[PDB]
Amino acid sequence: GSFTEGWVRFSPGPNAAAYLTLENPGDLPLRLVGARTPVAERVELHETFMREVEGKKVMGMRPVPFLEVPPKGRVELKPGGYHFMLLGLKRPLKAGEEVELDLLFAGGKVLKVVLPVEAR
Ligand SMILES: [Cu+]
Repeated sequence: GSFTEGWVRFSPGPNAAAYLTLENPGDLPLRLVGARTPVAERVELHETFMREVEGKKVMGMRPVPFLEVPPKGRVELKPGGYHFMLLGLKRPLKAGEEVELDLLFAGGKVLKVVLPVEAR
């Protein structure tokens, strides 16, 4: 509580990406394995990283099976790394809009967030 928040990324095209702050209020660990949203057909769960090829340093991205958050702790889907990919959007979405995410937590759980959309 503070921020604790996120934003969905601008795109008028077929796909987008989403960044957000995961926080665990429980005494047991939470584990984010999936998601949902009213502005996609697929969600996918991704990482992002720095990488070397030929001694020349670039960035890259991959899908991943889940994220972990320890009890009383927090971890963001940060723009310098982990994020959802949203594909098959239902608003062509843009700076100053408004979007839900649903976050599928391991063993019978879910969290809902509401995020703004940003040209970020
Ligand atoms: Cu991605």
